[PDB]
Amino acid sequence: DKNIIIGAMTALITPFKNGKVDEQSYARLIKRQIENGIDAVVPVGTTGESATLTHEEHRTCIEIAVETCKGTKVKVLAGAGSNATHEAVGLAKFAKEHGADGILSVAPFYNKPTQQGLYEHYKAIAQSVDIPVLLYNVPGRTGCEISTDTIIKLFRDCENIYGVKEASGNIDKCVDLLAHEPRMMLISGEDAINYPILSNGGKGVISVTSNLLPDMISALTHFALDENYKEAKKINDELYNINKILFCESNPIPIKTAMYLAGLIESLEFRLPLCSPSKENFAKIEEVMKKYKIKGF
Amino acid sequence: DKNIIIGAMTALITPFKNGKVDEQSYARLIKRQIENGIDAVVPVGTTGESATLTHEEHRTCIEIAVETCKGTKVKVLAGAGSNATHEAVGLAKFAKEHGADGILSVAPFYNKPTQQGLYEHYKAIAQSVDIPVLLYNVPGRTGCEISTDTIIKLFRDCENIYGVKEASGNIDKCVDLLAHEPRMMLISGEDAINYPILSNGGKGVISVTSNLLPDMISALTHFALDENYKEAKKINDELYNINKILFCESNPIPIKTAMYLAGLIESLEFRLPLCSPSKENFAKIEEVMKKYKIKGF
Amino acid sequence: MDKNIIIGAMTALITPFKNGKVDEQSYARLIKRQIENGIDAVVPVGTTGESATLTHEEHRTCIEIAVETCKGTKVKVLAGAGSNATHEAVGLAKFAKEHGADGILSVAPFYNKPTQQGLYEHYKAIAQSVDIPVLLYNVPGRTGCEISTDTIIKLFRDCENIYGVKEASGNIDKCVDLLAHEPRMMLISGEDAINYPILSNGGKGVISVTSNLLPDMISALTHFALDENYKEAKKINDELYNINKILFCESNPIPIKTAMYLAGLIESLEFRLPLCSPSKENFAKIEEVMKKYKIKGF
Amino acid sequence: NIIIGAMTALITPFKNGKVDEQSYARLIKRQIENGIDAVVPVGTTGESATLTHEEHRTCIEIAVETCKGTKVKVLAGAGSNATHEAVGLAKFAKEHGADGILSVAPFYNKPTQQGLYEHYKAIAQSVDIPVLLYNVPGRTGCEISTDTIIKLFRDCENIYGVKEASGNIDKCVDLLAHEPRMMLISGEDAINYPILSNGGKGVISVTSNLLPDMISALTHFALDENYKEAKKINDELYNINKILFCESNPIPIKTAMYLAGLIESLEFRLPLCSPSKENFAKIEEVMKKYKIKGF
Repeated sequence: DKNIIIGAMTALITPFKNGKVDEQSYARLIKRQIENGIDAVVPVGTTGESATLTHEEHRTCIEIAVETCKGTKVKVLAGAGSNATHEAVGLAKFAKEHGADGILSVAPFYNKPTQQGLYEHYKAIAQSVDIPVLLYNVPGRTGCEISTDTIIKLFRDCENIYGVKEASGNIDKCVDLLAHEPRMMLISGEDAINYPILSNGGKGVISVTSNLLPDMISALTHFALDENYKEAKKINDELYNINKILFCESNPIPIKTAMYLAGLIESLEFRLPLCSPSKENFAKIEEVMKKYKIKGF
Repeated sequence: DKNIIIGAMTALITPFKNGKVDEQSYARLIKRQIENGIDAVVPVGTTGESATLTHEEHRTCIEIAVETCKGTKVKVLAGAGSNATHEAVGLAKFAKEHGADGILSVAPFYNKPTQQGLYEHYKAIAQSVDIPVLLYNVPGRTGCEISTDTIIKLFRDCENIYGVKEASGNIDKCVDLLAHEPRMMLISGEDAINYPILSNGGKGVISVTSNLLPDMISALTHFALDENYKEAKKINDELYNINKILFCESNPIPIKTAMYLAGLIESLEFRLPLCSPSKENFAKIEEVMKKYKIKGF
Repeated sequence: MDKNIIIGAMTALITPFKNGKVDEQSYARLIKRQIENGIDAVVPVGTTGESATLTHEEHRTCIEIAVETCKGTKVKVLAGAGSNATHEAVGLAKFAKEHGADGILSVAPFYNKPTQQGLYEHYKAIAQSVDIPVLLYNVPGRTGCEISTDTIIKLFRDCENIYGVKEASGNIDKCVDLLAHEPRMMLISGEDAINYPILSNGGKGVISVTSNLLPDMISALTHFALDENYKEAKKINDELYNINKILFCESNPIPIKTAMYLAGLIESLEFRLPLCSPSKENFAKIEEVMKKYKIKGF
Repeated sequence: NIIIGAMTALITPFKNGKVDEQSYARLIKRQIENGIDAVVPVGTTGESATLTHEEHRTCIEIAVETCKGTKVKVLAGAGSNATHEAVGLAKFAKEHGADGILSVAPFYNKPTQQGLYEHYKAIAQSVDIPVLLYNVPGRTGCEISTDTIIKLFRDCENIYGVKEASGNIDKCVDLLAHEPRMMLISGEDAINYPILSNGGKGVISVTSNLLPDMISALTHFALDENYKEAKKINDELYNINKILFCESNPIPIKTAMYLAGLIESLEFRLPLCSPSKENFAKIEEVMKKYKIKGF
C-alpha cells in the first residue's frame, strides 16, 4: 500500500502582525486544532496565503507546524506547489527536510500546462522526495483541470502520489475517480460538500471552516469515516451556511476576518493583493459566525 | 403531509416504427420495467422525445402507461410541461384526465423567465390539478434555473408540489435544498450521481439507465432508501461507465441506441432533429454494453 | 452563391397584449413607426415577439398584419418560424410563406439539443419546404445548443434558400471564423451591444431589440456601416451602449416592452406567463436610461 | 505617454536548459526589421512563470539593448500575484531601461476588485513609466472589472490602458464607450481586427513571432482606417491564429518557430512541454499556407 495522510485536516491561515508572520500566534492556532480532534494540518496552502509568502516564510511555517505536532498523531501536510516545476521540486525537497509528513502540490496555475505537462510536472515532484504527495485540483484558481485519467495515471506510476484534494464542485468526477481507482484517497477541498464526498468513499477533508470550527469538522469527518452517515450529514447541513459565507469574498479573506472577530487572532492583516473585506461583507461574516459555537484556546 | 411519488423511476424512451409510436412495443417495454422492481414510470419526458411528439401521441403514451401499470403498485408520473403557462396548465389537466398519478413539469425552456415568472408558472400548474407535481430543473437544456429559493417557496406555498428532479450536476445545490427544507423529495435526474444524491437524503431517481438496466437501478435506489449505502455505492460505481456513455451525445440518442443493440426495440428510429449517434459513439456504446447483464422480456 | 437575401436594419417586433389578447391595431401602429424610421425589414413573432406563448392563430394574425402593413413599401417581412421539432418547423415555414412573408427566421432547436448532424437535417428539411429565403438563428444561451461554423457553412452551400445566420452568441471569434471561410454569407447581428463590431467585420445587417424603441438610431448605424462610414456607425454604437445593456437587465422582451410602455408607444404593460412585469427597481432603471435618448413619436 | 501599435509577445528560446541569448536578440532584430512597434520581453508567451529573476532581467536588458537606436519600444512583463513582487519586478524593469511595463492581474489568489485596485496603484506609484494592465481571466481566475479598469486609468497618471485577452467584444465596447481615452490593446490574435476597428490602438501578438510583417501591416492598416485591408489580413491569418492555440500558448508558437528554423531547439521548461504528435502535424500543415520571413 501507499503511505497516506487522511482524515480531518485544516488549511491553516497565516496570521500577520505588522507585515510579519506571527509565530506565537501560529503555534497557538495549530495547538488549538490538535486539541479539537484534527488529524493533520496544512501550513502555507491557499488559505495560508502561500502566493504572498516568501520561501523563508514557508520554511518558518512548516517548521512551526512540524515542531508543534511533534509527539502527537497529527501530521503535517505541507503546501509546496508552484507553476514552475523546478520551483515545486525545490519546495517539496525543502518541506521534506523540515520534517513535513507529506506535501500538497497545487496544479500549475496561470501557465495552463497540457495533461502531458501536468503528468511530468508531478512525476518530477514525486521522484524528488520519499514522502506522500497529494494532488490538488482547483481549476477555478489555476485555469487548468487535472483530468481523472491523468490523476489515475500519476497514482499508478508514482509510488508516493496517493490521492487528490478536489476543489471543483464536481461530484461526477469524484464518482469517476473512485469507481476506476478505489485505492485513491479523495480529499474534499470544498467545505460545503464535505459530506457528499465522504459518503462516496472520500477519506478526508482539507478544510477552511475547521480554522474556526475544528471540533465540528473533525466530528463530521470522523462520523463519516465511522459510517455514521446520519450524524455526518446533520453536521454538514448545519455548517452549510458558514461553509458558503466563507467564500462571499475570496478565501482566505472571510476566514481570517472571522478568526479576528472571534478573538482568535490579534489583528486583521492581509498581504496585497488580498485586503480587508468591504464593511458590508464584514457584517455578513460577523452575522454568520454568531450562529455557531466557537471554541477558544 | 404531502402526497408523493418516489423511489426508482424510469424516464421511458418512446419507440417509433414507420414514423409512428410503436404502441405494442411501448406497452411491452413498460411491463419489463414493472417486472424489474421499478416504482414509477415517466412517460413523455425528455427521454421520451416529448418535444417531437404530437398532442395525440402524448395522450396515447400516457394512457398506455396508465393502463399497463393498473393493478400494480407502479405509479405514472406523466411528463407535462411547457414554456407557455397556458399550455403547461392544459397538459397538466390532460395528464390527470388520462389517469396519471402525478406530473413532472419542466422549467420553461428558451424564453428564460425570471424567478417570479417561474413561481407564477408553477403556481398556476399546481392549482389546475389535485395530483402531485414534481418540478424539473435542467439548466443545460432550458437556459434557466429554478433557484433554491423558488423551489422552496413553491414547495411550501403549493400543496401538491412535493419536490424537484434535479438534473444540473451540482451537488452543492442538493445540499442547499435539503439543509433548508428537509421535507421535500429531491429526485435525481442525473444517473452517474444517483448514489451521492440519495446518500444526502434524496428519495428517488428518474433514470435513463433504467430503460436498459431496470433491475440494477431499482436495486441501487432501494438499497440507498434502506440506508444500505455500501451496496448502493457498489452498484453506482459499476454503473458509472454506462451512465457516462449514455450521455456521450444528447439523451435519448444513446439510450435508444443501446435499447436497439440489446434487441429491446425493433428499429433505431428518431424524429428530427434527433437522429442516430455518430459512428464513433455508436461503437463506444456497443463496447460499454458488453460489461453488463441486460434483462430481456 | 448568388442567393435571394433579406438584410439591412431589421426589428424583432414586440407583440403588444391588451386584455390577454394580441392588440392588433397597436401591432400595426408599431410597424408603421418602424417603416417610417428607415427600417429595412420586420421580424414578427420572434423571441422578442413572445413566440413561445402565442397560439398558431395569433402567429398567423401577426404575420398577416406585418405583411399587409408593409405592402406597398420597400420593407420586407422576415417571419419567425422556428421549432425544436422538425415537422413543426417545416409546417411553420410553409405557414409563413403561404401568408406572404418574404423570408423566414428559424431558431436552432431549443431544449432537445440535437447533434450537428440533426441540425443539418433539420434545416435542410426546412429549406427544401419553401422557396423563400431562410435565415438561421444561433442563440446558445436560450436553446442549449450551438450551430457550429462548419454546419452553418455546409447549410449555406448545400441549400439554395439558406443565405445567412442571425448570431446571438457574444462570440466575435465565431463571426471572424464564418466570414473568413465563407465571405458570401450574410451574417446578421442578433446582439445589439455589438452590432458595430459585427458590421465592421462584414456583417450585413442586424435584427434588433433596441430598434423597437429607437428605430432611427439602429437604422442609421446599420446604413453608415453598410456604406463603410465606420466612424459614424461606431459613434452610434457607443451612444446606444447604455440602452443596449439595460434592455437585458431582465430577459428580453421584458425590458423592451416596459420601455415601449414607458415611451407611451403601447397601451398596457402585459406579458403572457411565464413572462411577467419587471421588478419595480428595473422599471426605474429602464426609465432612467431612456431619459438620455430621443425617442421618436408614433 | 503610451506604448501602442503592433507589439510582439516574445517567445523565450532555450538551449541546454538556458536562455539562448544570441538567439533572443536575433529574434528581436527580426521583429524590428518587419515593422513591429514594440516588443514585450518575458510575458506569458515568454514563459515568465518558469524563468528565474536573473533570467527575467537578462531578457529585458537584451530587448532594451537590441532596440537601442531604433523607434522600437520595450514593454516589459512585470506582473505577479504578490504585490511586493510585482513592484520589485516593475522597479527592476525601469532601471533596466524598459519604456513601460505590462502587468498581469494577480493569478491564483483571486483578489477582490478593491485588492486589484490597491495592487495596481502600488505598481503604478513605484515607477514613472507607462503601465499597461493585462486582463486574462482564463489564466488568472479573476477579472479586472470595467469599473476597476476605468478607476485605475483615471486615478493613476501612468496607467494608460489594458491588454484584453478575454474573448469578449462586449467588454471592449463597454471600455471604449465609457473611457475612450484609454489604450485598448488586443491580447487575442484571432480578433485583432474587430478590436482595432472598435478603437483599439494596438496588439500584443503571439502570431507576430512567426509573421511579424503581416501583424504589423494589419495593425497599421487599421490605425490608418484602412479597414478593408486590415480585415483581409485578419481573415487570412485566422487559421494560423487558431492553430497557435490548439494547445496552451506558447507551446504551438514555439513549435512553429522551431519548425520554421527560427530557433535552434524545441525546448520548454516544465510544466510546459512539446505538443502531441497530432497537434505537431496540424501546426506543420497550417504553416505551409504562410510566407515566413527570414532573418
